[PDB]
Amino acid sequence: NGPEIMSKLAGESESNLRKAFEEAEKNAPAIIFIDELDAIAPKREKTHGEVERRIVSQLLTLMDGLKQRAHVIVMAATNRPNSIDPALRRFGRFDREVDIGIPDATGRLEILQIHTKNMKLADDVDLEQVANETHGHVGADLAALCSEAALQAIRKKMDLIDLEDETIDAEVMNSLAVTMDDFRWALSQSNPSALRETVVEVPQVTWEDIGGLEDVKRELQELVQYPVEHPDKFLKFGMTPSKGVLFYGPPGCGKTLLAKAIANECQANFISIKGPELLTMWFGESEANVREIFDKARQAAPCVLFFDELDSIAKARGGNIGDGGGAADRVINQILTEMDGMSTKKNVFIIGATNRPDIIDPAILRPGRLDQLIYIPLPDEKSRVAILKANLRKSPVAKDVDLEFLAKMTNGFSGADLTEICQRACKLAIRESIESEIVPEIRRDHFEEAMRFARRSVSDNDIRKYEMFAQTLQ
Amino acid sequence: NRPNRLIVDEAINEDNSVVSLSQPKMDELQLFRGDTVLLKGKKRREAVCIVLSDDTCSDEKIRMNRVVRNNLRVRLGDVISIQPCPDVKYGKRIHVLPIDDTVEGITGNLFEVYLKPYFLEAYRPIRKGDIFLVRGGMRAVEFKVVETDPSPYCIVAPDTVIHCEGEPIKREDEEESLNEVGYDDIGGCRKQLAQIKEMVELPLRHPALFKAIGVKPPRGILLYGPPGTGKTLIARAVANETGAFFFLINGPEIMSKLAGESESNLRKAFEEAEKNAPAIIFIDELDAIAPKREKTHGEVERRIVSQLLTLMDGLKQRAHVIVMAATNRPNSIDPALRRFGRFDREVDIGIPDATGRLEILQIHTKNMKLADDVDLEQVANETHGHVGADLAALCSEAALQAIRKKMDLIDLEDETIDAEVMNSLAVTMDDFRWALSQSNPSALRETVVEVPQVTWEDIGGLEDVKRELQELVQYPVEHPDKFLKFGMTPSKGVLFYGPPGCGKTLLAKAIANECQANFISIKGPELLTMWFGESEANVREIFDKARQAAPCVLFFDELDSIAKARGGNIGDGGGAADRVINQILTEMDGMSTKKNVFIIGATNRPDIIDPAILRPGRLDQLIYIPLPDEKSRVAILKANLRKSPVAKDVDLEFLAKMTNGFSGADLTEICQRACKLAIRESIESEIVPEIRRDHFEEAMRFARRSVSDNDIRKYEMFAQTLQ
Ligand SMILES: CC(C)N1CCN(CCNC2CCN(c3cccc(-c4cc5cc(F)ccc5[nH]4)c3)CC2)CC1
Ligand SMILES: CC(C)N1CCN(CCNC2CCN(c3cccc(-c4cc5cc(F)ccc5[nH]4)c3)CC2)CC1
Ligand SMILES: Nc1ncnc2c1ncn2[C@@H]1O[C@H](COP(=O)(O)OP(=O)(O)O)[C@@H](O)[C@H]1O
Ligand SMILES: Nc1ncnc2c1ncn2[C@@H]1O[C@H](COP(=O)(O)OP(=O)(O)O)[C@@H](O)[C@H]1O
Ligand SMILES: Nc1ncnc2c1ncn2[C@@H]1O[C@H](COP(=O)(O)OP(=O)(O)O)[C@@H](O)[C@H]1O
Repeated sequence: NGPEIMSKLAGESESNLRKAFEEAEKNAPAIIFIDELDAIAPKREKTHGEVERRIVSQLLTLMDGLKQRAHVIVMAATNRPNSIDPALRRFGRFDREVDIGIPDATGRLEILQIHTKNMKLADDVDLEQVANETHGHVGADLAALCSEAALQAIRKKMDLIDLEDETIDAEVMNSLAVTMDDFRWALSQSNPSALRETVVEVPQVTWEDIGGLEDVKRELQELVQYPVEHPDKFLKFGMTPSKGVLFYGPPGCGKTLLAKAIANECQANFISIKGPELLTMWFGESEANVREIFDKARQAAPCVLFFDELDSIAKARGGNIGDGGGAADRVINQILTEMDGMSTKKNVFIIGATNRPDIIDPAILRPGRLDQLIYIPLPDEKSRVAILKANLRKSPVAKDVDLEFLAKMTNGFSGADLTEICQRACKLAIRESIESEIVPEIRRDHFEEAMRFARRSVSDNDIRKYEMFAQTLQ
Repeated sequence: NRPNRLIVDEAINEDNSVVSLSQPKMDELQLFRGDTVLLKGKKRREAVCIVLSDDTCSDEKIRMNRVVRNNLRVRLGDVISIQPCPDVKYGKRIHVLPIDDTVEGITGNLFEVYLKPYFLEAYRPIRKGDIFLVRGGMRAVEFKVVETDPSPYCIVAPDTVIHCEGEPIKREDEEESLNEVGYDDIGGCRKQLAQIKEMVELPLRHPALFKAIGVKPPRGILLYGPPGTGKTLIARAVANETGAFFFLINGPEIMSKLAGESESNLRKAFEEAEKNAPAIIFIDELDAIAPKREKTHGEVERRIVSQLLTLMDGLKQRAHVIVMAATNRPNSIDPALRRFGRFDREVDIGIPDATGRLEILQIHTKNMKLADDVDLEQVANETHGHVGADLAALCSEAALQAIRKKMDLIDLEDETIDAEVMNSLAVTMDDFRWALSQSNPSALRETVVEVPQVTWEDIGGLEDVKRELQELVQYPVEHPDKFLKFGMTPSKGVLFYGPPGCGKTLLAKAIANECQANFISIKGPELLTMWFGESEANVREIFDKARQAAPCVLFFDELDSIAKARGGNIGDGGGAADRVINQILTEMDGMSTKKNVFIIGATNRPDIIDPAILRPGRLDQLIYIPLPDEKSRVAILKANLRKSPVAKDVDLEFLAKMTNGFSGADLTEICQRACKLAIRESIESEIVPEIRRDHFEEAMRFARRSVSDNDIRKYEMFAQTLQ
């Protein structure tokens, strides 16, 4: 127990930890499991105090002192790997590490199944709906979400009776059945927790969710899949594949979905670093956090590490006349440092995306970095029909509305501008449904009323800037 | 299934022996009311009380108070067999003795100081063998009834003789004293306390059930709030009303002890409280015992914290011990104390609010024998920043005034001053105002989280926009079944944009008031303080505070205030981003979905707003609050003037159309310019205080129009682009 050995007095604190490995010697094979290792060995060479110097040293001797008679495996848990003393990772101490990390949506279903298998659920709730609402919860939050929903129904039914003896009957508690109202109430009181932590997950968006962009879809699979699946071929010509890709184009044309969909296809982890996150390192002038983003990526491998909005810092300074400074700055510099320092291509693929390729530091684009520039342009009405169909595949749709016409009528829209319309009309349908009972379906006239507000984000002069940047790139 | 039909409940309406009982069935027991009725206690005890009707009582349960409850030895949530029988028989001269340690309150006549007003016109049925409470003269005491001539019970009238004794006797210790604090002695009507009820109901009122069924009851609970906000009340009054044994780990008491016997004293604390079950251990100043942030000067404190962590995890699932712990801020205590199984749930007690502060002022002055004039609601308004302890001090300080004034002029005293000689003292508004003058609050600095008092009426005009807010705010929570159908997620945000003074802040408060949601206003000087101090890490706690206050409306005033601080014409060379608005973006995207928290931004300058604010998943709905027209100007004028009384001759329809381009705030200037002059008249006339048509004419001489007409175009222009 991380703090149990701490609760003991000076000088008998070591006695209690050392006998721990001596006992577990005699039992073999055995796992010793130190939890809150950062309680017993949290020193970073910073180290207030006295006693703690000696608790850590004894542990180091103990972890090295494993005498190759018996088998003792020492598993140790901690919240962040930077927390524990650096001497604990040397060869023979804690050599392997595992990142357990936050569960993911279709991971959280199973935890909700294991904590409610005795509960005698209602039919309606399938737990998959709650699994979605739950992002930021961890297995302990979820075991608490269930126990809190189980304590609701006891409060409600049952004890109205008050009938009890030394043990309540097994069957008198059978009629209690946990309900969606109970769970929603429970979701309301969870208090998660882990919301702040970065998300590393196989993304749920697929190729279907992307209208258009067929060729670019092939080219990603080329860059991502062939070097790992056919390394025998790349070795033949001595050629090393590119680690990077830079997407460039107008806003809303599907650069982020295109990144997630190739990670989803490879069932790789996806890590999205968003422009506000690169801006927070820049305003806080802490770019030393770029390393752990990468370290996190290395641990999550195979992953696709995606940088949203990679010009966000160049805009923060400028982007017309800018600072007097050149294109370099502190955060994008560390991304360069940490790309070159990668241990070759090992399950980690980098994708940058930008609206403004003008203001991108041209050192980003160099060989061995994000070499492949792909231009994601505005859709045409073939890809607009596909984008419309791809958005509308979820919310049910009444057949009379015509999806081929809405396309060609919106001449210059980005993919996101078509989401505005689809969302403008689905809003009105909910607007009808709730006002009709105080027939909830989507109609051809809603996409007409939605269309009254239809706006085109990306002006036509800049399409030229993209094409111009693109028309230069040959 | 032929069930009796009685449940026991707290009773908010204030009564000595009166009961509410549900209208949805009055025919099952069928009591017309005012009819003497049985109440079945435990152990062989019974009670008699009078019944009244409440629209807002439940069909489920029964409002009754703490004197009836203690007699029966019933508790909250309990059920007592009940039966109507209408009959009652009169009685004589009921006989009375002091009960328990309490006494010496009354000198000489003790039924003049106590009895006469309460048995007067009441017909309070009074039992052999019960205790009841009479309030007055800055003290409370209880008179047992040992001997009553008729039995089992007697209704009382003032045709009977008056017998006196007045000599104390020890009350049985098994009894639960009525001075020990309970739900009613906790004021504020926060309703948050109801949340602690739901947590501690089953574990400590129903111990044997948790050995029958696998579930996890919460081991720890954190109360947090600034000092004096009643955190020790809540624990005392949960433990008192549930019968659990209250323990007390004095935050600095374990600290005052020496090294190595400091742990011995805390560890035996949980070992004792093991043997008593169910029990609440209440650690106050947890940040004294476990304030380490991994920063930690010293030695001993490392080991006090570790022992506590082991103790909090070491709860062995035999017995029930709940560990409640209070602290001033949740960031103060060690982060390992919140892991699963330690302190899992937290509660923010927080500062009371205006109509919350009334109840605290009622609970601390119910013995004081107040004057008529002061209703306490006026002082309740002046009091913002005070906490329950400030308010208990505001009352004790106003009670010590009147003693200083009247009374001791006499100097007449013996070993105990007579109970009646202190009756003539009556606390007065001058006493309270003097008291308000010397309070010294305290908590003024703390952010305010309150259901705002402004309503829809307070807003002239803006009818459509009023509907559209209810659409955005209310429909996703009330009809989630509908939004799920289309897979659509509602917007979390709204950005109000328009000229200054057109009612953007009132419009935000009024929708939070309607939902009776908490309202948190972050004002431009507060975003500027994070920016000059280049600490935007405080954006997280604003949001954390919002999450804890949920459902709330989190409103950002003046959200372009930082863009102005740099510029707003040519600005800095930098683009629209900066450190504080960046964290607001980070913390909006990081929200755990839409969970009772709605964000509203408001700006005068949409030009200089960082366009990343306006993106999907952020503050997507832009609503344009424009200048009023004379229909909405008539409504704004009427809405402002609904408070200050107005003499009918002044014409409110004309003042409107004459002021052609005014913002809503510019009309407040005029209304305030004229109300000033009326006070100017009133005070100069006695050295006829009413408001006149000519004042709004003299007010109008100064009438100024803030928002120039060229910029209305900028708003319309920004607006005319937005389609
Ligand atoms: C037929 C099927 C049933 N079999 C099982 C499923 N596999 C799918 C094969 N998917 C592979 C493995 C995961 N991928 C992946 C994930 C994450 C990153 C990378 C990656 C990093 C990287 C770095 C470079 F420098 C160059 C290329 C890179 N690719 C690859 C590549 C495709 C099929 C057989
Ligand atoms: C008939 C009446 C007697 N019944 C009792 C009173 N309720 C009033 C219903 N009020 C609801 C609940 C509180 N509201 C509230 C308060 C604070 C925030 C939000 C909120 C957050 C949020 C986030 C989003 F992303 C989207 C929408 C959101 N709304 C809602 C919504 C209306 C009626 C029945
Ligand atoms: N090609 C496309 N196929 C399907 N949906 C699209 C496409 N392009 C844009 N969208 C829609 O518009 C929104 C914005 O797209 P996004 O992936 O953020 O592009 P970018 O990252 O370039 O802004 C997405 O949520 C998506 O639903
Ligand atoms: N909300 C409240 N309602 C009624 N009385 C209060 C309230 N808050 C404080 N008081 C009174 O003032 C004192 C508050 O002190 P305390 O209980 O120690 O609060 P805390 O635990 O927050 O320090 C109590 O003795 C109580 O009598
Ligand atoms: N539509 C309105 N209805 C009622 N009062 C208004 C209205 N618009 C402005 N006022 C008055 O003018 C003052 C300024 O309004 P405020 O809510 O601060 O608007 P903003 O936040 O846009 O400046 C308020 O105190 C209010 O009394």
